[PDB]
Amino acid sequence: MPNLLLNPDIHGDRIIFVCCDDLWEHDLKSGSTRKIVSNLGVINNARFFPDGRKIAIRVMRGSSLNTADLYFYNGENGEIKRITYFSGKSTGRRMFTDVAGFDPDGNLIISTDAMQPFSSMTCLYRVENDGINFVPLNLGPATHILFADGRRVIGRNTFELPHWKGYRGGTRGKIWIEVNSGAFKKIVDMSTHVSSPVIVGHRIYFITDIDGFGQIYSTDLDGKDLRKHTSFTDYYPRHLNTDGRRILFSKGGSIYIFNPDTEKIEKIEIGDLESPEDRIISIPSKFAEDFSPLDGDLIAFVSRGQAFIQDVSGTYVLKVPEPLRIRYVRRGGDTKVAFIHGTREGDFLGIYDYRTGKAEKFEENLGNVFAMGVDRNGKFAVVANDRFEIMTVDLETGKPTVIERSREAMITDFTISDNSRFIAYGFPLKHGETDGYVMQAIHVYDMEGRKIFAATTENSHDYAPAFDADSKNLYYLSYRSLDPSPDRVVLNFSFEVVSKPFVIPLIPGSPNPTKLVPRSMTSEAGEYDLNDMYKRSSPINVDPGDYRMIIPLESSILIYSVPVHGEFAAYYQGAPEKGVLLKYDVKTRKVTEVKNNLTDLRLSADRKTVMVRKDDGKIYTFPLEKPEDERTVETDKRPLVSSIHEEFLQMYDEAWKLARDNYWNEAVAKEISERIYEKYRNLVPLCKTRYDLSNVIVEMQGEYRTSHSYEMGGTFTDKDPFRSGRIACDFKLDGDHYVVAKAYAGDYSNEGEKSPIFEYGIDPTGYLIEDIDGETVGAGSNIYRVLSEKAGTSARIRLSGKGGDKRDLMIDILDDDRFIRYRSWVEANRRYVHERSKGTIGYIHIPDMGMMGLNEFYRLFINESSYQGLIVDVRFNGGGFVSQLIIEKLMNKRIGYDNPRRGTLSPYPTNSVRGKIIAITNEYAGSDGDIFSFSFKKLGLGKLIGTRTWGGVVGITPKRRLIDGTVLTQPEFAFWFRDAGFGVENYGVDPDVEIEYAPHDYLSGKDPQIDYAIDALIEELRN
Amino acid sequence: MPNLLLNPDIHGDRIIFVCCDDLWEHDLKSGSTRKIVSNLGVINNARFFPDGRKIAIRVMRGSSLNTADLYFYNGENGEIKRITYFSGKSTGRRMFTDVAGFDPDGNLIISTDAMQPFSSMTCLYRVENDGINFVPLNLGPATHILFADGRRVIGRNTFELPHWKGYRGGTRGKIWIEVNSGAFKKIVDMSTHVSSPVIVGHRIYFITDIDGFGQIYSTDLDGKDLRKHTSFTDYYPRHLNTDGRRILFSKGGSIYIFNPDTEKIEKIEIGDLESPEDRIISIPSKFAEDFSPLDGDLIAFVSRGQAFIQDVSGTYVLKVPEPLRIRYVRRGGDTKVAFIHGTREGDFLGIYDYRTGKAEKFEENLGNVFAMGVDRNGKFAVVANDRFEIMTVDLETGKPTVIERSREAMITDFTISDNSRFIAYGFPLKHGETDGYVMQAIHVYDMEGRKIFAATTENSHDYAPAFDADSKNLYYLSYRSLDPSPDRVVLNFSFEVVSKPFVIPLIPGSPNPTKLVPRSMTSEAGEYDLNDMYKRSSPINVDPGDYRMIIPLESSILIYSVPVHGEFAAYYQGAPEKGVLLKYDVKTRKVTEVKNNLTDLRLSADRKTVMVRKDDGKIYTFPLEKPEDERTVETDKRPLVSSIHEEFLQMYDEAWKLARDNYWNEAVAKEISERIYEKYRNLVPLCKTRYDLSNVIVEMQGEYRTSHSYEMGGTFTDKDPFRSGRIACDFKLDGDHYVVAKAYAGDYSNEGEKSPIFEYGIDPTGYLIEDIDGETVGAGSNIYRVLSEKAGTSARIRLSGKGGDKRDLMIDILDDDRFIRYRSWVEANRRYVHERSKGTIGYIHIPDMGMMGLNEFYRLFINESSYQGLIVDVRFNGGGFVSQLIIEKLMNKRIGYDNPRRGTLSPYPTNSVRGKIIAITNEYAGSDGDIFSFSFKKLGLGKLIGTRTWGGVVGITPKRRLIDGTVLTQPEFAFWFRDAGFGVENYGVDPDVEIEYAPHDYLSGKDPQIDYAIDALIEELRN
Repeated sequence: MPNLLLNPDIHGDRIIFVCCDDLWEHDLKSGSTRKIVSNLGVINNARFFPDGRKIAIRVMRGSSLNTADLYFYNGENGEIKRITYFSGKSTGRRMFTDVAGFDPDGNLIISTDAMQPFSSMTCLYRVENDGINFVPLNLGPATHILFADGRRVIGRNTFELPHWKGYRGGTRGKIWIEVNSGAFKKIVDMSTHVSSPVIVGHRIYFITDIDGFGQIYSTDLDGKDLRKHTSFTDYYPRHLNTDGRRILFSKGGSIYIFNPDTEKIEKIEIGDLESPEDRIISIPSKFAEDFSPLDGDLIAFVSRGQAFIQDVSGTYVLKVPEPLRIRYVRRGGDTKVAFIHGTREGDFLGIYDYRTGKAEKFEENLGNVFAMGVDRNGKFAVVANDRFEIMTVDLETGKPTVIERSREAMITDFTISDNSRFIAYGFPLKHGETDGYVMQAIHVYDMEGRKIFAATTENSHDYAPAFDADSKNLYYLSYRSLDPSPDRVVLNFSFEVVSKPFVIPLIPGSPNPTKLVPRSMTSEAGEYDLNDMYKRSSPINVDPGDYRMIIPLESSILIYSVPVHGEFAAYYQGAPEKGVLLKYDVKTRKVTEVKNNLTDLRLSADRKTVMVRKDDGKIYTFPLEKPEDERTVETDKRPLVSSIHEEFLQMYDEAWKLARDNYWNEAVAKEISERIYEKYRNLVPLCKTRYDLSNVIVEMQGEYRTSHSYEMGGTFTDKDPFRSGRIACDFKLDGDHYVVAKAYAGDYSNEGEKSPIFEYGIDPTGYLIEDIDGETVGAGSNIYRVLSEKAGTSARIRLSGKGGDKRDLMIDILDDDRFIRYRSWVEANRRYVHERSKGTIGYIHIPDMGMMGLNEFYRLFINESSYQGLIVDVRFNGGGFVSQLIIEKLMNKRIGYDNPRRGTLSPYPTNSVRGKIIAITNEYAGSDGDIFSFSFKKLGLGKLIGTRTWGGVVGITPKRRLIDGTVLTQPEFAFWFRDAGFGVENYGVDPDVEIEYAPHDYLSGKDPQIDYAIDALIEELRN
Repeated sequence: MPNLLLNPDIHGDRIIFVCCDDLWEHDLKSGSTRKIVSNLGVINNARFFPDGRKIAIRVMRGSSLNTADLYFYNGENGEIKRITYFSGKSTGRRMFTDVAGFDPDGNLIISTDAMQPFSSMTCLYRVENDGINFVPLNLGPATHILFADGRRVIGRNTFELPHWKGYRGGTRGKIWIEVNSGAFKKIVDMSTHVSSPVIVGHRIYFITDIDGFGQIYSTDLDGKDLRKHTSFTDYYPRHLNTDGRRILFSKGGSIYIFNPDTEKIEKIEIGDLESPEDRIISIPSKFAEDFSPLDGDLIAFVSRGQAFIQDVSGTYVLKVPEPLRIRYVRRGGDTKVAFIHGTREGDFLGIYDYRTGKAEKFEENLGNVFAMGVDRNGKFAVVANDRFEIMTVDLETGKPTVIERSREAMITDFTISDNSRFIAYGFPLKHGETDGYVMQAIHVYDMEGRKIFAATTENSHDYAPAFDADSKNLYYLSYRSLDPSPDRVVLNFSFEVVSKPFVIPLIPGSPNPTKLVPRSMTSEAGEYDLNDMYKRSSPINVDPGDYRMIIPLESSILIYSVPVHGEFAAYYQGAPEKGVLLKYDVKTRKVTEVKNNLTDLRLSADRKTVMVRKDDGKIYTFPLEKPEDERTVETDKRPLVSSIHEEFLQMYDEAWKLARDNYWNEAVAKEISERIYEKYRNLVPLCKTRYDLSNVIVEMQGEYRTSHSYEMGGTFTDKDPFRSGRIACDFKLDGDHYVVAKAYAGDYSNEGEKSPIFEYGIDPTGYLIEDIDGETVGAGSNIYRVLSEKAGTSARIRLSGKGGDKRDLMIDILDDDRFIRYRSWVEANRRYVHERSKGTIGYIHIPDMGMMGLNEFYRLFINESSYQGLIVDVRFNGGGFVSQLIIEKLMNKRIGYDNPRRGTLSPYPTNSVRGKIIAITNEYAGSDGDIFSFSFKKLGLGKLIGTRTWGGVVGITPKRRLIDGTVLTQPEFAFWFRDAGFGVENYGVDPDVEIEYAPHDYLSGKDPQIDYAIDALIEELRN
């Protein structure tokens, strides 16, 4: 049982590498191997100091390794010590805040975006007094820094990119070198991405796949005389490191050595190192999914691929006797439950009787199932898959029978009447093949006659069908009640509350039950007739809102309502959507709130029990008769039991299957998938930690050589995330005291855009921080750490300014202050543009193409659009999908004005730019950022300035998580530009005028891109 | 910075030892050292298997290392694996469930009490299939097992005893050896304790301090030819281990080697090994103590020797600027607080102004302070110390001034009137010096006149004084309302509800305010006169109960009441006492409940705010006006910050100081303390973990060579305790199925005395366990582990018996089943005695002298006391303090009878034994068990059978915990027997008839002690 070895470093005969998230050292001389540091969290990088004594270590924390910081290790005494309390943000693809290199004097230089407004701005800092002080190198963003003959060698974006092999976009690793104690020149800028640079002798060695596969290459300190030193074909090599004589690297889970003076390469022998307990325990609620109420007040729920039948208290628990991957569980009868079992071949319907213990499992493959339901009479089930098919599966035999297939999207919204006769479901459709909107009409399938009827017209979005217990009327919801709501900031309107319920009587001549038409006055007593039933449709007198479900009951109707809310929290913090359960009394037509803070709701078969999930993440259950008597469903009384290796294989196969099933190009997916399966599967058995599996899975994802192949979430550690204490200030260790070097502030009147000290009426800039909470900080006391320990609370800070100016305030200590730095940056550039253009040019920045981008764009757009010129800076734009909505605004051509008796002119359109527009972009703007960039040029809105963009334009829409919560993405939607095809993918967008931002530009404190932008517009504004 | 090394083992040139709770291996040949296993919890023992490849490891879990289990380590692949799921109970002094040795075939033999009714019954088991099965050796309790020339060598109680040096009691380690494939003979039984036995060649080497200090000795396999091989004088040697050629051991934190063939000893060189981060973070609530309400709705609380002023939400927090050991914090004024700072020299009064930040700290030593209060006017404080003095400390200067000194106990119950003029306090007293009861009278000190008056008489217990806001009446409580409550089981009565409140008007001629005497009819308007004020005392018309506090308010009186409850939970589970806050309306005289589930209550200076702690451990605060508006006091918003080394030094000094201050003999304490301080202090800086400090502290505690020097609680790890799944059954691996070998049951009708399977109406004995919760158990499936993971819930168990007898039940899986085993044992012995004496002899067992012993004694006493003879088995009796109450019952001599018209004779006394009594005791009965034993003989109640007892009769009453929760105990009360002095200490009690229970007795399944007891009584019963 060998281990997966990676990320090595070397010094003489000693070699340190990572194994099982812990750091190991190996001695070539004796062949001995030992763990020198562990239990710190997941370690992904370790670097020997010059002397080969101390070791800088990067370690990640937070279940999803969402945070990271650096530690020092002194091999002499075996002392460990945290150096940075920045709590840097990191992701698998971008594992920022790391060791950058070492300076001549032996000092550690780190790369971090912790004090920057943008994550890609990983600026270089010289570490001092072990984290007491940080000195900026001002060389701009960089991943590696080397030193050759007194010359600084800069490596930009030179980290590894296993998730995207053959990458050739604008963010591809490049190398620069100093030529004149401040003058820099780019010396390595190949077609492909260059990573892990090192220097042996007077040559720079790096990795690249310019030839189709990862190999080691080198050039002189001028980028001339290229040479290929390896011919690997099994696994890409990674993480080059050296001591000055030999080069170390990992490959296929092993450590290799390359001697430049011999061009000889050899695998170091390590063998078995650690095999932890395979059987692990987990908290079921942590991975719980799908919670459903059963007869007898029992509960069923899925967690980590396992299923369980239990009482609400969680004292009596039964595990479903079925191997890994149960996706869904559903009431199938008195003591029976149907379930969906997933394997590598696909999804299958299964049944389990928890009273007798029997559990058959059909062999008919249903495809990739995303919805499942069983009729109240336990005769058949209804299933939806990714083939866009809706079908019934005979629970007796297993024979699936397709009812209908949509060609637009999945048919997951359906319901079965209580008499098991009809099936109502939302059927996605389009009027045209290239139509921008997908409509949805409700369809009804009659088991007798086996014919499909149209419950509703196809002009909008109809959903949430529900039959009344008697099976006489079909209720459902629609977004057909168009009525606009005004925007409070921008001249705009949208449909916020246009949801309303409707009903359809299954017997013609029968009226809408909620209309309360006297029975004596209605001559019903007809028979079922679903023909032209959409004509008999009728609404129910309920105020329009945003409804997600309607449950018709005897003398009332329950409705799930979602109040209008912003999308920022849900978009960047996974914040769940808060709903409330309403009750509509049919007789009094009065509405009332039955339960709030809801995030999900399920209803019993007999409509008597209600199961819900609230905003606190907990699951509750209450009788529909007495909602005041709810109980909390306990699931953690019993540990979840599993096998690391069984899960790892399962997860790898699923990741591999998703990558294949969702790749935008099917043909390509066929070859790529089959050609990489076994290769990466062979490494799975060597994995013992989640991080190990990640290394393997991401590498197999890179085989698609396409953008947007990510791995998010998941449980890699149980260590609490690193914390950082922030007050939006920059400290400088001057003498033996810290001085506020800078106090950040954007718009003083906005929320959260300045240092909390401003609230006391003083600008902290220039003051000395005497102490925090009675503890002296300074020369001998790391202010970053002290703040770290007060994050999230208020601490008494003692400040000293000009003269006897002494202050004693209770300061809020933030957990983060990125946004404050960001807005400060924006206002700075905005002030700068106004001053340099003498008040003739506006400025707007767009951070991403998501919700934040929409905020920032309008936040400044409403005040900067009426200058003679306008600069639209989209540098560092993280993408998303709203580029089209913004482009639309910038496309508005001003063609008129409004002349008032009093006041000033009003432009028409209101949302139009007044004059010339100029766009600024860089290699850090990508995806929707790529699309916006290409678009701006394509529509001729103005000139595009900067550097070629990222080049990743194949979008994603994940719809599955691994059994551990992990969310993998697959490039499923290839963007095609008219007159460019898919070309932007793996290339990016070239600016009309290329303006590099070299390292010497940063040293001079000048932004060449913005200056050119200003100068250019000024030149254009002379008419 | 060297580390503390301990508990080593050797095999060739490799040597494994423990450092920082982790396991290390060291190679003598290369001098290399490495950590081979970590993050498992605290490891205290590791043993090499025969081949020198696998390693058996004992690891502890639970914050207080309250649990333990064994693991295997395969150095070949580096595989780790849990072997036992017994979750054995352990304590520092008794670290049970360990490796016992290895058999010739290379099989591991363990010692454990996990399946026994008594913790001392650490029986020997041979491990099989890595924990799948355990085979009993039936050699009785044993710590070590060795093999010499096919002969089994047994070591009883041979573990180390660092907390009791020079121990010579009945439980001292002894060695036995086999002489005839079943016949055993005791061969090493010295005056002192023998530990860590090993065999090199044909000699047994062990440790002992027969000469005054720990040294290594050896004898031949007959116990003859004793030899001393070392002459240490610095630190006792410990943990002997060998490979057959050399002997390994630890001393003063270093590893040594002893070569028997040379008699040469040398320290192995290891040097620095690991120095973790000194600065640690802690959860404040985990170590919180003392919570007090301040002005402005602020809160003050002490935690881990630190103090803090915060708002109830815990968002605004101030740490008091004072070095380690703040014991108490109290409101001193608007924005001032008084505190008690403790150092090695003693306790000091200090003041801190949290508004200005100033914080003076007086230098006058107050002694060991146990109570502190400040007057409402911030002029002076009141303090109580262990010198039994009550005093006032001028908060302006610091000059303490003793008011009065008690010669019985501390004066910690006091109060100060609102006008700061009087001080009322409980004054402990005795009528005679040798009086068995300490009385308590309330005393009042008048600052003007400086005279002390008697508020109450000295005939009982008066407490909880409280002045009314106007300072006109003194309220207090008393246990003077004698009224008996009947016992439901035994003919007995006790005072349960005899607490009643009383008041005393400070102005003679003024009536009891709660009597509602019309003002017009009372001619008050007098002046203060405290003379003979105890004569004017008056009660308030409130039903008697168990009151702990009285708070007089304007038109009502608050009273804290504690419902009558059992003591078992509080005695063995630390369960807190539940109280309720009552309100007594002075006008209507009606009482009502204001708040329940309380465990503690504090009241504001202005009597407007109430702060409480509830049974959930959380702290709450509510206005006295609207108790429905309580808020939870949050304290964990901010991490607690400290330094390992500063705390370790602090804790060691405190432990050392307590050991000196509380030792029963002052003279002795003077010499012992000063002679050991530096010696053990030098090891503290080598400690990096709590377990490290424990090794050092306990060793310094052993220097007192007295019993009852323990170390309990504390936080050693953050690992969850080991769990064990029990169903009160013994499984046997027969073939590839487990069969219930034994199904335990005591009294089927009592609560918790049988296997939960019995509730289904079947005896599981003989059945086969097919599976548990769908999972097959047997040959390839450790049932202990499966159960382990279901503990605390119900699982479906499939059983198979005679023929097609198949059962499927939901069985409760217990977390423990010791009590069930215990009662089963007792009922077995009880049945046995009845059958062997032909129904002429009764039987009773006493497990301890605490609450459990009281239960068990009466549980059988009421049915076994009227036989011709009676056996009182007190074997394994854990001690406590109720021996005197039990001896009293056994002392009752029957001298009469009651003759009824109908029915049978009633004996007088009812609680008398009818005939001859016989006591049984062993070396596992100690302390109060020693006392009971000595007593039985001394009073001539009957003959005493068995083996000499433990020998620890110097009692404890701890009253301080270390800053981490640790509870240390000091032998403070030397028991003196008339005509024996303190002799029993470190010796025990010799039985009239010695009856060894040798290893071959256990092999024959016979209890020689009980048989002799029966036979003896039978012989005595022939008259």
